Amino acid sequence: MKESVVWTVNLDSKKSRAEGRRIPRRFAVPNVKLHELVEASKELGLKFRAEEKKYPKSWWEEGGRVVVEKRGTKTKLMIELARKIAEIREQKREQKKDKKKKKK
Repeated sequence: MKESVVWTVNLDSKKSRAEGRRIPRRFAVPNVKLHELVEASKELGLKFRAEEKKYPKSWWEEGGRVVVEKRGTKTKLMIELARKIAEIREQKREQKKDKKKKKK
């Protein structure tokens, strides 16, 4: 029973503070990917949420937005969001197209 707003650029180091970033680079993942934001919540099945506006509709990289449970927390929530999200990006680094499906 807690709600906190999270952004795609908020946990992105590639974007500047004006661009929409407000998280410490020490725990910020560049190129906010749905896989890191959504896959982290999938681990608990309930904690984060991501919804894109109908305006852009379809699938586009124009930017998205996510909402996570917590409420009362600020960057600390973002630090924790990066804690789970950083794993997913970190998981992508461990595996690559060569070792993703068929080995060569």
